[PDB]
Amino acid sequence: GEVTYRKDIKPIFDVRCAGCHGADAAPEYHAFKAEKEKWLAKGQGMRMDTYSHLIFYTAWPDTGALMRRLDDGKDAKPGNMYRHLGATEEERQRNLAVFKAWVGVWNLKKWPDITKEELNAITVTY
Ligand code: HEM
Ligand SMILES: C[As](C)(=O)[O-]
Ligand SMILES: [Zn+2]
Ligand SMILES: [Zn+2]
Ligand SMILES: [Zn+2]
Repeated sequence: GEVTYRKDIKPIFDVRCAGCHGADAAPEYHAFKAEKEKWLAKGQGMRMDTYSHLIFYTAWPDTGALMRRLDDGKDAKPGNMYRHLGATEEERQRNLAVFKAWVGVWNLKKWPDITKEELNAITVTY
């Protein structure tokens, strides 16, 4: 039943996200932030193509980022990565629904403003 990285997220990510967040992307977040021009010039972001690399953007250290960037916006600006979830709105919604199940709670808050109880709700099953 339960939605997991191996069964449900990685198949989507490998198609829709790894083009700019895999082998050609910055090896880590701060690697990107320190030399953005290098990566941006190739249309690349930072590595998210492994489970440990992706959960970085959920509870800690970059808490809420995956939730913020994939948000469909229901002030209604979607996050700037939502478009990558599919070629039609129906596809985007279906795939967004898989990420919300995986993450647990769709918490958009940033690290300094989040509570331990809220952190507990981020499950992110492998
Ligand atoms: C559904 C697939 C994708 C997911 C889940 C995803 C996720 C993310 C997240 C969470 C961030 C923000 C990292 C941070 O906190 O700073 C990000 C940034 C970025 N993404 Fe993606 N992304 C996806 C697809 C793509 C694609 C296909 C491209 C290129 C065509 C791309 C290019 C970038 C770039 C250049 C950044 C860094 C600049 C920025 O913050 O906008 N992403 N992505
Ligand atoms: C959130 As920090 C310590 O990388 O500025
Ligand atoms: Zn940092
Ligand atoms: Zn971030
Ligand atoms: Zn795309």
